[PDB]
Amino acid sequence: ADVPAGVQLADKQTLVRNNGSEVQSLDPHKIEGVPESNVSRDLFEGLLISDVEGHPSPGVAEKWENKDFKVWTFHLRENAKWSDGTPVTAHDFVYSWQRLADPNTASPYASYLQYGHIANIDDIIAGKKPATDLGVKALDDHTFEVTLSEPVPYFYKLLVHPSVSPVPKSAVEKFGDKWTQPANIVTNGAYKLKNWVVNERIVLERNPQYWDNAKTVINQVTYLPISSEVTDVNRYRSGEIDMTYNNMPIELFQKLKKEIPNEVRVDPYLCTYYYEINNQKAPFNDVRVRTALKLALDRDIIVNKVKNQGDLPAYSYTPPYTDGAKLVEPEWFKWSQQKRNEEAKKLLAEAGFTADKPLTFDLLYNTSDLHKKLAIAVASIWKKNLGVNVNLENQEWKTFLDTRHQGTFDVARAGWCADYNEPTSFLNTMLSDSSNNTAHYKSPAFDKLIADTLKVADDTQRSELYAKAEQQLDKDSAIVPVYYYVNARLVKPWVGGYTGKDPLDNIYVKNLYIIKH
Ligand SMILES: N[C@@H](CCCC[NH3+])C(=O)N[C@@H](CCCC[NH3+])C(=O)O
Ligand code: IUM
Ligand code: IUM
Ligand code: IUM
Ligand code: IUM
Ligand code: IUM
Ligand code: IUM
Ligand code: IUM
Repeated sequence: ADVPAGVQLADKQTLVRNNGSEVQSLDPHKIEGVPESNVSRDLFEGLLISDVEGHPSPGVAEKWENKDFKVWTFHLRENAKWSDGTPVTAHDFVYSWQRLADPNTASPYASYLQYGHIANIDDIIAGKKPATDLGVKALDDHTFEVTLSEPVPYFYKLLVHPSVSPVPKSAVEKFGDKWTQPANIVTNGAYKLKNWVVNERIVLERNPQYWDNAKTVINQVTYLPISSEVTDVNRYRSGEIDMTYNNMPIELFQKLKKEIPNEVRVDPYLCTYYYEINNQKAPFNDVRVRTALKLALDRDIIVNKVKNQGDLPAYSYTPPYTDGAKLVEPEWFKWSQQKRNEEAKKLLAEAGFTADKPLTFDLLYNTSDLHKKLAIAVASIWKKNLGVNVNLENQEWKTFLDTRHQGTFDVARAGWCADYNEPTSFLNTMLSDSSNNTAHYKSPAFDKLIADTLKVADDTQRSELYAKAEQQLDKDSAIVPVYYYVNARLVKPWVGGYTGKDPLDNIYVKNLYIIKH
């Protein structure tokens, strides 16, 4: 943290943040969501980290170089240490990326190594080669070298993600799946795990061995698992919570902006809200059915009438303001909603549905007041505009992600937030074989368009191919785009250090401080 001259600090430097739900895990190779990544950034530190404005910056690596965008060499700082006092070395990174790649780990982010194109990843994921064949090596204790199968100019931008953070081999091997318990865990970020009570709280405390510990100010941070956005706001205003989660309640948001405007933070955010269709299950394997659902949803009503928080109506998966995005707005987005409705009813009529034998299916969402209200509105709109019936179902966060990976569903609420600011952070998740692909979408034409983006050494061709890939996804109606997010949350006046400028929202509690009050 960089405390401004003249600022008076509180005697007690403690922070309480709401985290939306109970995390899937604290193991960097077993996580996939926002709540999980929020705690991971405080505990495990990879090669690079985001600074307070979101720029890729030095983490364990203090400097790095590349040869032809294919061989990347990272120089690790000599004083990087784990919470037990042992040095962080290049051997820790070799072990960790191999564990991520190994199919026996079954990481939801195994494909992150495919996105960065590390040598031999496809064969390792398929079981044809051992994980020790991965294109990474330690040249010495402080030098980590990565080899790619093709030139990737933006490779270093990927390295702030939790999936490529180091894990402690000795704890993993001795305790197996219990390595993350407080008595066994070892961490290398600014904080250490103090307490963990499932469905109550996660408490972290300063790690005195962290290399940049002299600049850390907050001594303790608590993360809570509150899924009701109303309850989060209530406990913030009562004084218990210093920072809410970034999901705001429809019941109170308008009033909050009038009552405490300076505490209501609303900033740009690279995420898309959509309804994920299970593309491999009838009758959702029929493009006429997917297209009807996509067109019949009224984005103006949802965005401006129901939520009214500043989100923008969506027509694509990748947000149009992503660095490198130059997307073409589909002609169906320009029509009236009436014209969209007629096209949708005609398509369902062609697919065999009638008044006596309508289309009926499930709409799954993760427990939340906001997602429930949005799903109710969508159900009503689809009933009125298209004559379809839906059954809403809620599931806890960890269970919800598992259901989507299994294909245990019909249609599901969904969000995707960028891991790095480049269109492939989104597009790579729709590749036929991606570990992040919960749409269960497989298109040879889509896969080829993305493969061609790193076969050219040019950005205009690259951006044009990304636009064509979005057109292919839209043509097939793989998903139902709803809105591009704004990042809305409440932050007390005494919490310093949060700029609102990072469009990925990669906060580190080591950068915050409590002003005397
Ligand atoms: N990109 C993921 C994490 C973003 C925080 C780290 N930058 C993300 O959006 N995860 C999703 C769940 C993934 C579902 C699989 N398709 C989320 O948190 O909703
Ligand atoms: O000194 U007093 O919260
Ligand atoms: O690396 U260039 O355009
Ligand atoms: O590698 U360039 O802007
Ligand atoms: O900031 U740019 O590619
Ligand atoms: O409808 U049903 O699974
Ligand atoms: O609090 U209510 O729906
Ligand atoms: O909490 U008083 O000064």
